[PDB]
Amino acid sequence: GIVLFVDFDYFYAQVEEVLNPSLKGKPVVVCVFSGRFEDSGAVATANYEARKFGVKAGIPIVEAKKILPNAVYLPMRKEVYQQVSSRIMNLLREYSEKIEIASIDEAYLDISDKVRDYREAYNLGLEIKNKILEKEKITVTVGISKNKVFAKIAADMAKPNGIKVIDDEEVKRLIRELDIADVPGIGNITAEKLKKLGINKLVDTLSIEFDKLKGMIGEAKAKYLISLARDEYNEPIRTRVRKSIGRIVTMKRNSRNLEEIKPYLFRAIEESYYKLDKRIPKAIHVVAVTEDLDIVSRGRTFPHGISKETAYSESVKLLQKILEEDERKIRRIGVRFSKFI
DNA sequence: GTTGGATGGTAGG
DNA sequence: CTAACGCTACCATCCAACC
Ligand SMILES: Nc1nc2c(ncn2[C@H]2C[C@H](O)[C@@H](COP(=O)(O)OP(=O)(O)OP(=O)(O)O)O2)c(=O)[nH]1
Ligand SMILES: [Ca+2]
Ligand SMILES: [Ca+2]
Ligand SMILES: [Ca+2]
Repeated sequence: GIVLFVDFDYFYAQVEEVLNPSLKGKPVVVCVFSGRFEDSGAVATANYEARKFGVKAGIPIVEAKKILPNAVYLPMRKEVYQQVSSRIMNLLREYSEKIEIASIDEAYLDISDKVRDYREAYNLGLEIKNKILEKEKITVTVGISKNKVFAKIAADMAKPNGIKVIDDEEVKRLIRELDIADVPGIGNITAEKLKKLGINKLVDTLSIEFDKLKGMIGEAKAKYLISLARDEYNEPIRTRVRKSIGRIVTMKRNSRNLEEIKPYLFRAIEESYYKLDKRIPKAIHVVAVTEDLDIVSRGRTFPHGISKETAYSESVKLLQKILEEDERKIRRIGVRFSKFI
């Protein structure tokens, strides 16, 4: 088969610039103000202008504003952005029907039936790039491979604003060359676990017995790599099924007091149930971010579905349960619904 | 023991 | 208040209850 992974470039920022052309060419940091103090927040993302100075997603604003104070600091609007993503998705659905929407800014089409070889595959790659450009004035990165995984690595190499194929000549090359941290699904804990065993490339994993591999990075991780390294990896594109919908929010100051904490919780619950839409969940989870940034979960499942009124009375139970079993304060709190019908 | 739950980890550049 | 927002998938661990 043939997969055509597609990730939009510096998404949220590039939407702001589509809506505000004067921003083009300047640094633009899309932010997430928590309003605990002035400019308490986080950078959601920043255009490649601003990245050159090291303002990258995840860092604090106040720190970003050091690095670049004169850059254009816009606030995150998730709803403006989804609408776009949604519009762009329905263009991608012109080309293939089999489309998997991995994230807010990326998808895999299975263009197997639509093309006979990479040449054509790529040519469609250029076609997508252009329509999205003419229709939505956004620039994307196309990545093409025989499977999902190499599709992704392809477009890691490619981005920004680039198309990039990985034929077999290649795949088999990278299996004995590409360093193992570049394999998606392989973070840092895995990075260390693997270096310990002297495993730096996919090729290393069929010169080592399965059974140790399992007892060091887990079974599920092992088999996958082994598969990839044998190049027998066939894990097909298939429609998303949102398995959970959550929301967690930040408090003006940290707290242990239920009266202090409740109004925030209830906001997330309202916002969560609205996200849900038609879906009915079997399980709730109150989630806490502690003062020193541990993440603390408490949940329950029900045999039957969870009404909104159930969710309110229940969340508070769990929140007390949290307050009980850990003595720390709370920076953020929220809920996460799961196990739909 | 054999699942399906409860809690946490790792990763998503 | 003094830095760390926001979102989801999936796997591993401990463990409690039916074959
Ligand atoms: N709130 C928040 N949003 C994020 C975070 N990371 C990513 N996002 C949102 C904003 C991004 O524009 C979008 C997609 O992220 P990507 O991984 O694809 O990178 P991005 O789109 O910013 O540009 P990319 O080509 O890497 O350069 O998702 C994060 O840490 N926090
Ligand atoms: Ca992107
Ligand atoms: Ca992405
Ligand atoms: Ca990695």
